[PDB]
Amino acid sequence: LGKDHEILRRRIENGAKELWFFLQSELKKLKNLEGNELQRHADEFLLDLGHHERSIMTDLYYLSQTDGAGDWREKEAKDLTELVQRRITYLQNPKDCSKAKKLVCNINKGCGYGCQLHHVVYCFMIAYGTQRTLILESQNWRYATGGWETVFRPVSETCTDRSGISTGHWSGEVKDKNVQVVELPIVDSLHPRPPYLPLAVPEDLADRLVRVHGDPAVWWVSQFVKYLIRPQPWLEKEIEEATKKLGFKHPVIGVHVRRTEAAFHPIEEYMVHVEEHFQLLARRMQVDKKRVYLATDDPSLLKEAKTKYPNYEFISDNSISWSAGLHNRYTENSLRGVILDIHFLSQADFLVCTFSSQVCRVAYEIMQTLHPDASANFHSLDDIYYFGGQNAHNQIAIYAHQPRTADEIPMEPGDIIGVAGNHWDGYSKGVNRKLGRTGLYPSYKVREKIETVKYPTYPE
Amino acid sequence: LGKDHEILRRRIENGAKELWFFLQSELKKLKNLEGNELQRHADEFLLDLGHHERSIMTDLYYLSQTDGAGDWREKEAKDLTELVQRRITYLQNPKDCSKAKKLVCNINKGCGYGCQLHHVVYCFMIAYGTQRTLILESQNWRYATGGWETVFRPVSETCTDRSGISTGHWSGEVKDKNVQVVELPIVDSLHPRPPYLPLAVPEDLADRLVRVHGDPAVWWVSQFVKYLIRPQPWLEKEIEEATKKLGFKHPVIGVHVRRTEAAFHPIEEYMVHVEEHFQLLARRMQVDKKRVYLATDDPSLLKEAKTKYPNYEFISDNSISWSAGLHNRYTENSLRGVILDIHFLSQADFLVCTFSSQVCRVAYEIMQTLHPDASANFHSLDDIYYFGGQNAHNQIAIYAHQPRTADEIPMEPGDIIGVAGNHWDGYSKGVNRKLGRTGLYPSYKVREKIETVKYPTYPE
Repeated sequence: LGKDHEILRRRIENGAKELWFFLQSELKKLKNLEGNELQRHADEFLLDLGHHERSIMTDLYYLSQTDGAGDWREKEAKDLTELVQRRITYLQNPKDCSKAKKLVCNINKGCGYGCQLHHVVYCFMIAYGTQRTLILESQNWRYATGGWETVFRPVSETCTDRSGISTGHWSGEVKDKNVQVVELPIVDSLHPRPPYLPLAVPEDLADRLVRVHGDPAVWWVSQFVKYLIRPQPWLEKEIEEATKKLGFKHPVIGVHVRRTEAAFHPIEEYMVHVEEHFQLLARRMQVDKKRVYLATDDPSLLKEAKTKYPNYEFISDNSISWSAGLHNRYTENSLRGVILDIHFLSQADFLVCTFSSQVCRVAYEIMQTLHPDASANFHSLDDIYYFGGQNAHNQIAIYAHQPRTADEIPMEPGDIIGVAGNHWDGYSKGVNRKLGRTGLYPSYKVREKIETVKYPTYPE
Repeated sequence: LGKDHEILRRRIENGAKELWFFLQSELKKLKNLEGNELQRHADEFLLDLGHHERSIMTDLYYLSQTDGAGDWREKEAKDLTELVQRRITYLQNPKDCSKAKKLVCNINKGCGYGCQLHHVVYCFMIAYGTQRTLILESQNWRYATGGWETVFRPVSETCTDRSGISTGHWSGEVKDKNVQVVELPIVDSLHPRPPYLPLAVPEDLADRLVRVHGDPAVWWVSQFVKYLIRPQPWLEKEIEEATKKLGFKHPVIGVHVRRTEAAFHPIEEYMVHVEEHFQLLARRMQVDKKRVYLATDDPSLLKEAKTKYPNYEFISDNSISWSAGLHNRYTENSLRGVILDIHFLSQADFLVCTFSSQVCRVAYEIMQTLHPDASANFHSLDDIYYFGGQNAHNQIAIYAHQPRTADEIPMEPGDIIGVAGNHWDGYSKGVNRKLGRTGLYPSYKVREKIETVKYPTYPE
């Protein structure tokens, strides 16, 4: 047992006791207060709780690193990656291309860059699940006409061709048992659905993942994003100098505002969490200058942000073409900015965005491959992580709830709870499957139900 | 790295995030509320926070046991005990009694049972520190006239005699270098003070202790209480049947009310913490019937308690003499009840009392020898643990404080803070030694400064 581990463990425990004492004390003061006075007292109270909880989180952070835990987690994540990539790399590059089981994916889905990327990932997952080499059809692609491989490595080194002895539309793995080249439609209408969809995870990989990762579901998706998104050497060198040119430097927080009464929306709502996290980082390292990478479809916002937060240094893709003239010929450059935004977002120490946005989900999924466990490394102003087309996202009720209003669901330990969302206010919304009722419950009383599937193992 | 360890660690971390979300949310609701309505909302809020923090504490508890941590802690505590006791046992029983370095302690100090017991412990600590066999003078002892050894084992098996070639009053270890039998006065006036006092701890034992124990200071004191308090076989058998007769059965909470505007005092104030802990225990085991051992100098209270808390089963030393008539001749039986109260208190799963009370401090010190780490296993309505005559109890400021009123002290990380007390409300009172100022600070912003002394090691 580690010295620091036990010190940290008790300081966490005593930090929460102290918090709880301070809580009931100052809460009993608030009961005897009147408008004006009650205001000042509640904000000071909040101020003070802020720092207090930050001290608990900081201890939890230190605890996650002590007996070489940090190093172990790093070697173990690095490990599972090298593993899953080898497996992918294997499947992708067979010897006899002409005779190899294939699954065919078409890129040009009627939707934005992130949306298409996920469609490939989705084809990719099912390929891997079904033991077929992914073949990627990217001809006349809105972003780079000239093919996917004008921007990123080919998805194969030894089998990029569509051909084969027979060719069906997807009709179920067992039925296509014997079709050498299956053609896969978009998820939206896929009408024998295969088990290989999010948010499940390979049965053979689960123990290891749960041990290393806050959300194996996203970690799994991120393996396919990882393989795909390998850059052509020109893309690499453009990234490096945009890094230089824009000044992008750690520590940085990614903010992504997807635009055109209401509020999960105005800039302040984003910057609330940026400040909180920056405060938190300041407990464990010196923050020289507070850095944000702002990604928006709105040029008016970067001027406003700089005004409202003169504390903060904002950094943005302002670039009006690639670094070398040559390259604007490769890409129809709404794509330049999207590649760079996603890059720099995924690269940041923390990410504040709106998960209902494809782009932000890509940034987060990439992020997962940049650290041992960056599952908790975001704040989204609406959705929890999801993947378009996933099977139902289910939770397990861990403690009893008795509703205090009828807008809330009851539950019992064990209850399967279909979660629609978290409200970032102590409450989540979802369905009590046992009861066929939908309402609020407190987010703490429930626990993530991890889904697994018997994927092919590929022993090489 | 353990599977459960990492699950628990993240659930602790996510439990506090959820708490913090719920906090700022419901706190912003409270700002817009008016008397009547504001009341109901604050109490429901408190109700709900209660359970929420209990879920965090319960996880911390489970975390303290996972990768065999519980077993390890148990073997390691058991170990240090066997060690320190061997060392004590050695020193206490030399071969040549007539020629052995001795230190002489007189029991009949002008104060109650606990008070005298600590005086012995104090002589005992200094004996051990100075490499002298403790000789205990207990002739005409208010509690058992006939000697200490009428109730407890002799403090030695082979050297109970006062004699020797020379005999001084304590005058400093280096000066008494050569006096074979030193005579030690009460602490209150001890005028070359030796390093061997609470709340310091043996330098050779510290790493191990901090690893295993929430408060090595009390653990250390408890080693001497342990050796002392070994019972004569008759005492043992009386305890066993009083256990039977009174129904004393786990789980039980010790409550001790030392009596004869104000309130750290009425029974409700005690039972608030009893309920809270019972609630907490109910998260990790089934509570059949909620059991309290009430120890009071007030016979009117046991009737009242039973009335006010019909939920609870109360258990008390009602006995009007020992089990076997014979034994009332051994002891002047204000002592029967004190031995039993202390016993049953020290034996409980949790202890609510008033630390300004000698008896309760003995119960707590004994408790430390009944489990791997029961340092956090109490709630005192006034003092923190102390030992009468200890050197100054010092803390180290761990985070910055800027005072919001002038009744509060500022501090900087590093500041040595002489702690007078904790107010059990998020705040502690003490002195900023750097600043020679005394006021309140938040209990979380500071950290226990562990004191160590180069004790004799006794390699046997």
